[PDB]
Amino acid sequence: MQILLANPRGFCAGVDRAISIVENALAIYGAPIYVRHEVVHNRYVVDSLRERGAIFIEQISEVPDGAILIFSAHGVSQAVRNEAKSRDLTVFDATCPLVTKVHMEVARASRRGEESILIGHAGHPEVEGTMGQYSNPEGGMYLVESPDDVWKLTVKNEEKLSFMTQTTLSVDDTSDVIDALRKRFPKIVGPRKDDICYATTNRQEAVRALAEQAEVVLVVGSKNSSNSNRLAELAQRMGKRAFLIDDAKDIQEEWVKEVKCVGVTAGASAPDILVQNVVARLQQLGGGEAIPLEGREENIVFEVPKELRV
Amino acid sequence: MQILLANPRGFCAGVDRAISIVENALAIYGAPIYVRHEVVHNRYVVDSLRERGAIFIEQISEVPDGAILIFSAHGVSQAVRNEAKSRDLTVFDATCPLVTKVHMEVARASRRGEESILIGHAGHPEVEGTMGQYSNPEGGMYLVESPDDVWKLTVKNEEKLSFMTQTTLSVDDTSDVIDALRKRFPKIVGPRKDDICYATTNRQEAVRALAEQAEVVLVVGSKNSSNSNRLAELAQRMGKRAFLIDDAKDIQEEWVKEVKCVGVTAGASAPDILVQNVVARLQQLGGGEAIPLEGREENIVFEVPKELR
Ligand SMILES: CC(CO)CCOP(=O)(O)OP(=O)(O)O
Ligand SMILES: CC(CO)CCOP(=O)(O)OP(=O)(O)O
Ligand code: SF4
Ligand code: SF4
Repeated sequence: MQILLANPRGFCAGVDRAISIVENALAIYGAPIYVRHEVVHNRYVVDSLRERGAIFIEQISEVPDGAILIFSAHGVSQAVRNEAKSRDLTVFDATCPLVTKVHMEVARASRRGEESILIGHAGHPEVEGTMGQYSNPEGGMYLVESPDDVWKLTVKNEEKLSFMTQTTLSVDDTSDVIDALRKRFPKIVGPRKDDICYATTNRQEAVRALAEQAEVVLVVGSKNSSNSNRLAELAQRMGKRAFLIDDAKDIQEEWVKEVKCVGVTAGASAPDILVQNVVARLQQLGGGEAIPLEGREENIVFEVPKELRV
Repeated sequence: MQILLANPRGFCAGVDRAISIVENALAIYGAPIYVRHEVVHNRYVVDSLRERGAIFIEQISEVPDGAILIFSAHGVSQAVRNEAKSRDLTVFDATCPLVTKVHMEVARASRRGEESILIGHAGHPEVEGTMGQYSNPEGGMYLVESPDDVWKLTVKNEEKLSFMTQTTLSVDDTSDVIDALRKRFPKIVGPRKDDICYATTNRQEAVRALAEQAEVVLVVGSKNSSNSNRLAELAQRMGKRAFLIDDAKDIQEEWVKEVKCVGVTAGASAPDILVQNVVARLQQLGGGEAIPLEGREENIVFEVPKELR
């Protein structure tokens, strides 16, 4: 059985930074270090940080005065940020810069009292945070998840409209939504394409090339990871059997029995060691040496704040 | 005399990457290493690289077959790139990712035969490289440097128009140009704001804060550095005397005599050691300890290609 590895895969610049922010805070200040919501959506990472003293909380009110608090890479609303600022706490913002970029545009629109439309999935922490950057009653902030949502959306002044997007969406599906938005609101303004980050675009591109060769595609990632789910869905929609797994232990013999070519990739929040273990498991299941596919080279890095340098 | 230092200042992610690309290529393949155009617009850096064996040229003709060629951080046209590929040359691209981003948009408009307008300064290498990404005769690629240029521009089809900008422009001036573009061509499409990079925006914001405190501003940067010139220009427009200098030796006493507050900053292509030397000179001229102003923390880094690490 041939094992192919998607490229790129795994850790993105934002996730590497966020994890290091927590690890260094713990290394420099010791336990406990409080973190608002999972720093990244990966159970292995979250379990590891908890084992080292990190305490994940739901609300800032749970954090004691004088403590160190970290905001997750997905971002937080202005209400959350301001609350933490008024508190006697040392705060480190692990929000990815690529998410912060979208936040600033939303705050700008709210400032001008002009309505904005966010393309994203309700309930996701990044959506909560981005929608949370808008607070002008005279304007408006709306969420759409599909063309159907656009088709039924009502706006106060479509003459002054702008749109933004979640950073981990399906490139193809988002294209459909944008097309619907421009047909419905011809004067709507936005970025050249969307706010889907380089990492999401690249990983979906890479899994597309992977799915063309592999019969089965394994995507290392947690159930609550948006970008990881998109990787698995893309493969499935291409007609291949795809599985979203947290680690090698989740692999069932039945999945790869008689399979001649199995592909493996990982969401932006999944550590490379998980992939290494998956490869090891597949090999004892008949797989050979893992073959990395040729892929677009990524060179972006986001440094942790100077204070947390180690 | 009080010495203030702007923040951020100096090296950006693209410049640091580009210089490392040349340094690494010299260590790996040895001299000589050909580089198309000054890797970054800084005399000190360029002079030093010549030392280690780097040879800077403007045309691919100047480069012998079998040689290693590196494109500068400013970028190159498709014509140059293809001319280099048609030759038996080993190529490494030090173009900054933020410049490449603009290139890709121009190529897209070219492939669709749809016109594009670039806001920038004629003759600059980045402008030549970006304009050089357009090759479809059906459409068009036009350069505008001011609102007046916009007022006199006519296109084939303004219903399918888009714009891009140089990465090192004056934030304020570019705003004026875009306002003109939108009034002239109401259906024009572009980014949310412009293509001016984070480094340029941050250094201009920082020099603005520096100038509101300093009577005189010294900008460390070479004459041909676009972004560096914009820093001195900004301070000057604020009514302060500002000088663009390559090093401490260029400082003329009269500039800071009896001056109570002098500010120092550096363009994106100027090494920190130059700033340290400038501060040292100001101190022997009566200045005290250099005080860093509070500023936007930058955290972006661009890695060199694995092939050169
Ligand atoms: C922090 C982000 C959002 O940009 C992505 C990184 O991966 P996850 O940690 O799994 O987050 P998401 O579920 O939003 O893809
Ligand atoms: C490579 C660029 C253009 O993005 C900027 C870095 O600074 P310089 O090397 O001085 O180049 P420029 O004159 O274009 O500002
Ligand atoms: S997936 Fe994209 S936006 Fe989200 S942390 Fe990673 S790099 Fe940043
Ligand atoms: S000034 Fe901006 S675009 Fe030019 S090299 Fe630096 S970071 Fe890149």
